[PDB]
Amino acid sequence: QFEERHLKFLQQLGKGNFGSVEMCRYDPLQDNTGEVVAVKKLQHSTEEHLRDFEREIEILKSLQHDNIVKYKGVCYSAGRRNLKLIMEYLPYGSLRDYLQKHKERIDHIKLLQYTSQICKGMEYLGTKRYIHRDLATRNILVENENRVKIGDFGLTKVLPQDKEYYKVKEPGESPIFWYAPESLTESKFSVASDVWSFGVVLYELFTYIEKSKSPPAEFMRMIGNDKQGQMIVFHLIELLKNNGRLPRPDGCPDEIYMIMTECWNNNVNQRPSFRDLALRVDQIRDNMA
Ligand SMILES: C=CCCn1cc(-c2nc(Nc3ccc(C4CCNCC4)cc3)nc3[nH]ccc23)cn1
Repeated sequence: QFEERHLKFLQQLGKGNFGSVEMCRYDPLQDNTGEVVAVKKLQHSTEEHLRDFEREIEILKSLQHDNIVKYKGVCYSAGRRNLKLIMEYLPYGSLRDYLQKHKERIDHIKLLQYTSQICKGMEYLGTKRYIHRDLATRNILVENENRVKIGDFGLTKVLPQDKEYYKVKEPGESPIFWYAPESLTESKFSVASDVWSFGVVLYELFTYIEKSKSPPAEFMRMIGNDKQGQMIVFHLIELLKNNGRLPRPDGCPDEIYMIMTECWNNNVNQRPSFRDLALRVDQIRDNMA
């Protein structure tokens, strides 16, 4: 629906897995009246990354939720080359950068509002049997001060109709400090592994994205910064199996930290559901108000 000749590049917004996102104005009338949009592209169009990108486009197009970034259309050139995903532009950027900049004027009640919106969006994904596999504050976008949206689905997979997990091992670098143990050991991804990752997102929010408090920084210090290459994931696996966890962030209440630790259960089946997470968060949020 979007013609490439009317997409005017403005600036780069971010770079994720196998591609980037650009700020563009779609100005078909060429009179500077078109809306600003976000455009995702692949940095190199391999036929494996292309079909993964086409599956990502179909996944986002089928999601309609207040806390999921809105799909707008597609755009390609020469026949069907240079596929581009057109999304709504969210003016405040990623939640990670937003929280780090406004940390002094974002209180705990506001964090729980973001936490509850992420949970409702994740529950919506579960009803479609989608596994996000990449939940992190860098992948959450801020529409305004009162609303956030899950903003990237490059690693999202559809569950098989006969199983409740999806096995996959991507060649490259994986966000192992957000990964559930069964994802590190067996490459199994499920709703329960998304719940593990959500607990790390909750940890991120209450550290206010502080320098030395990031999950990679805390985990690499616990296993020792001595560890090299593949012995990092080996020592991370052993640390989690012995119930080594991220510490409680400064100023985080006990009831909020216990939600994280309950999300960080080695027993896959004992982790809470996203509906129960939204319930406990909402009731805590109401008690504070
Ligand atoms: C989710 C992470 C995957 C990759 N990714 C996607 C995005 C993204 N960003 C935005 N808006 C935006 C982003 C950064 C800034 C900053 C602020 C300070 N000055 C420079 C610009 C301002 C607005 N809208 C979007 N729609 C759909 C995606 C998307 C970013 N990274």
